[PDB]
Amino acid sequence: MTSFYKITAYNSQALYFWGTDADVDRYVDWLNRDREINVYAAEAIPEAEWAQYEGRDDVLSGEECGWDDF
RNA sequence: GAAACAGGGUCAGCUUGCCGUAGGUGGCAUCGCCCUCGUAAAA
Repeated sequence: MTSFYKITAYNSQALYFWGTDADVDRYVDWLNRDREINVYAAEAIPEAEWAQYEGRDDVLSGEECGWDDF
């Protein structure tokens, strides 16, 4: 169920993420700690496209440390 | 080392007596005084 997750907000730097759906939801929450507006939203990247964002260093992973940023 | 948004908006509002009062008073001779004078003018 781990997926490459795109994180978007109106006119905001896209943030690509990899992990579980619960993972991405928690990362969305962390991005939305302060954003009363422009709340980052999670989007599931279609499977075929995954290899593309794969490699891109701008992705957080469902590894242990992918959650120490709090 | 081309193309590239800071953006799409968001009541400072809602409302609040400067008031209740508070002698300018009590009061204090304008005085005490002083010659319009001495004077020249019936052409």
